[PDB]
Amino acid sequence: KKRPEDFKFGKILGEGSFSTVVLARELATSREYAIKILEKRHIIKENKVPYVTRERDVMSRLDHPFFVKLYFTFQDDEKLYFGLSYAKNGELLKYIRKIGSFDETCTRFYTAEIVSALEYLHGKGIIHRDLKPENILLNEDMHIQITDFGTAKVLSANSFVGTAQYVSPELLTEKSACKSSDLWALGCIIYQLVAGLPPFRAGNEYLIFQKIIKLEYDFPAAFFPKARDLVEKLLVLDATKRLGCEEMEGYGPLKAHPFFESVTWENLHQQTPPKLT
Ligand SMILES: O=C(N[C@@H](COc1ccc2[nH]c(=O)[nH]c2c1)c1ccccc1)c1cccn(Cc2ccc(F)c(F)c2)c1=O
Repeated sequence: KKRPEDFKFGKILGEGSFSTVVLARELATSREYAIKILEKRHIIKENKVPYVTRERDVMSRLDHPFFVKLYFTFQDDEKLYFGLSYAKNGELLKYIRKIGSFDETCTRFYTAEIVSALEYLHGKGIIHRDLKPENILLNEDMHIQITDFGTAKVLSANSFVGTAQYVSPELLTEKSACKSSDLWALGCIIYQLVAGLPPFRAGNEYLIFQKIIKLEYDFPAAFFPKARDLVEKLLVLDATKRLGCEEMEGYGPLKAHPFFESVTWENLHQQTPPKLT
């Protein structure tokens, strides 16, 4: 049974959807956690506060090596506290910024872990809706840990959530999001690992939505050819035609794409990740 003073609170790690996430070390153990802090004053009708407003949440307990996990809960007079996994190596976006772009072996390995993670998440009937490199964290061992910041939803129009660069055309034009929306976001992320920047770029968010809906993007000359082929099979306007979706026979043909030829799917979490250089 813990409380605020078993901990030293340190740097802010993230924010959003009514809460702050703070690095904290447990004094007895020296162990480090990311503590989501939520002010009780925020818990009202006009607000959708994540994880608290939900009758049923099966996300709270999500427990898989490629996702952030919940370790403990406690409260004080004004706030609630949720002890989450701390991903010591920060955001994948930070490595894309540091090294400019990833080589093919690193793109293949990290893309396969995101695919693996998605397969699991979608098999649990959950969709993320805001998948992007800022939400793909790296633990101390350099494996991914995906985080939700309030957009993930159990499948039982849809809320206008997400980040403009990664949002699907079906969310924009049909108000709908499905498993296949996170597969569109996976195509933007693969592009961004290879090219160094995401594929839909424009002067403002409205202009970026216009490029998404028209499929206006291009590949640099050096983009790895099998990766270009995979991205072309994910960035398809018709959501029922993306590789990986149920109507395309599911995750088997996505994992069987030539870009993943030397991948061993079964044990990615037990493989030593390639050095990022
Ligand atoms: O509470 C969970 N996530 C937090 C964010 O947690 C963070 C944020 C940054 C950090 N940096 C770091 O090192 N550790 C950090 C932890 C949240 C905040 C605000 C609203 C909603 C959620 C949270 C609680 C339980 C499980 N998961 C993982 C998850 C659930 C559903 C999904 F679809 C999914 F893809 C993943 C959480 O993200």
